Amino acid sequence: WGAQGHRLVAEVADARLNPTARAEVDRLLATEPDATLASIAPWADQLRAKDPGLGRRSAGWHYVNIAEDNCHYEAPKHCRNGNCIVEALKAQSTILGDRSLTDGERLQALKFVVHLVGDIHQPMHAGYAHDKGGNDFQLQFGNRGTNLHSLWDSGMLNTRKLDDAGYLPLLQSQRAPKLARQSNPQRDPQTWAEASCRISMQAGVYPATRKIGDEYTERYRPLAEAQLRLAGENLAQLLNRVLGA
Ligand SMILES: [Zn+2]
Ligand SMILES: [Zn+2]
Ligand SMILES: [Zn+2]
Repeated sequence: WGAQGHRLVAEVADARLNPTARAEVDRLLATEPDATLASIAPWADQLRAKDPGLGRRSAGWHYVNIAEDNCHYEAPKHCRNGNCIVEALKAQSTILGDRSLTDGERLQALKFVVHLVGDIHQPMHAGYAHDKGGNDFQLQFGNRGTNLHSLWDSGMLNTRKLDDAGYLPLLQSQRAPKLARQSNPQRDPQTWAEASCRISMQAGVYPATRKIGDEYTERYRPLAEAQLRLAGENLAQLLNRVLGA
């Protein structure tokens, strides 16, 4: 997602934390002046942008391209050296839960968990390796040149013309998604990546033309918005497992 998608995932999650995970999240956030679950949600993208070390080391952690293998994940093939979102989210979930670590270490792991639960629910972050998750599929959206990756990260969300305070209750108005009956932080990432991959491969998500507009938005923006709600609810369920147990 773009920044707004990441914030909205965190805002949906923040309201669903159990009292224990509430207190532990607040304790870790207070070690960074003015940090909220929403405000840190885009951080992993700004790091990858600007940081010559962790930014370069974590750039592959935002995605996993499994569409050519029909959305069947294999860690050795699709996540060499743990360099994809499935293994990165598993490892950062373990680090975040490790109460023997410093507040600094666990807050950084929280920033990755908040961001990556967002990104693992963005269909184009689990798509084709060969076109870089739709980045190479250039297309005209209304009168504006963009690409299929950007369309799903922010282009369709931007058409609502809502700030976070307007967009949040819209997402909360949806019927509740069915989650796993129990969080398994080591197994659920593969499930989520595969599900996001299957959406990238659904009929029409890759359009038959390179000029699209209102028809595409009206069909697929509701799916993007369902994915933000699902991501937010899965993030709360994970944080309640890792920090609220
Ligand atoms: Zn993102
Ligand atoms: Zn993206
Ligand atoms: Zn990202």
